[PDB]
Amino acid sequence: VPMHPFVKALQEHFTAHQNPEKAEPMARYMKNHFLFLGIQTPERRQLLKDIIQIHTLPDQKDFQIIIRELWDLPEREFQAAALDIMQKYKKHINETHIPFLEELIVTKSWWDSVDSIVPTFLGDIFLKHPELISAYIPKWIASDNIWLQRAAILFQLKYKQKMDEELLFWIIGQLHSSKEFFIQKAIGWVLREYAKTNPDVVWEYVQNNELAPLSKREAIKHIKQNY
DNA sequence: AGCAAGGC
DNA sequence: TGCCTTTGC
Ligand SMILES: COc1c(O)c2c(c3cc(C(=O)N4CCc5c4c(O)c(OC)c4[nH]c(C(=O)N6C[C@@H](Cn7cnc(N)c8ncnc7-8)c7c6cc(O)c6[nH]cc(C)c76)cc54)[nH]c13)CCN2C(N)=O
Ligand SMILES: [Ca+2]
Ligand SMILES: [Ca+2]
Repeated sequence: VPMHPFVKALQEHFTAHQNPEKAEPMARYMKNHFLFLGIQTPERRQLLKDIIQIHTLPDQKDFQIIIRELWDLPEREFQAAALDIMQKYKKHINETHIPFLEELIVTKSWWDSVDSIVPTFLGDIFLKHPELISAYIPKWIASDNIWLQRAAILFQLKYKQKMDEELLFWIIGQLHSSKEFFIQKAIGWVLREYAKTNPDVVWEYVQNNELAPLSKREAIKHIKQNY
């Protein structure tokens, strides 16, 4: 049972606004891994602010506590709300939080949570602390947890000109032989995105290094006309 | 705004 | 394969 007053309040307010007809297609979209209340993102964020303005954003001492309690509730809107709350504490998230973010990645895992945790929060941490990459990324690749492997691929997604090209291509080479849908997809995604910045090096990489066909097609889909 | 980014 | 729905840029 949740015991933090903010979480109890958010649970009551969200639950009061559930829509079972809406919850069904929302849950099916996430392959029925999760129950849903049936609250889509615009309403969900207004209902969150309803609770924040009563209680005030909780002291930062509680932020992990609050996110963990929301992560433990069954309906997916509580994890989506938890991510919205993390965005409000961005300032206080730093390298000491990497293990916490790891736990979130591997608990109630799916693309909707992992893709929100990794490029923003881990991306920012490793930009400030790039000497720490080697303590996490190799371990994530070797874990055969597909969401930590996707995290290794995607933490640089939004780096643009900050991209560590040699590291990106090494990570991709370690994972190119994965059968996994979400790994083949992530490789295609990061290569297509980085090609917006550095197309020539993505072209050369894809022409000289093995990739699954889905990944290769995605990587080059907006630059192949130039070569 | 109106363009862009899983599901099937 | 490429269009759909919802969410993000
Ligand atoms: C080529 O360059 C670009 C441009 O060039 C250019 C623009 C852009 C903008 C981008 C660009 O990139 N954006 C934009 C859109 C987006 C990015 C992005 O980064 C992301 O990652 C950080 C994005 N993450 C998501 C995402 O989380 N989604 C989305 C949704 C799931 N969904 C639905 N329908 C689809 N078709 C999907 N496809 C993949 N997911 C899909 C969904 C979630 C999350 C959830 O919890 C969901 N719960 C239920 C649903 C349905 C659901 C969206 C997203 N790039 C651009 C704007 C103008 N412009 C111009 N003028 O030129
Ligand atoms: Ca392996
Ligand atoms: Ca797609």
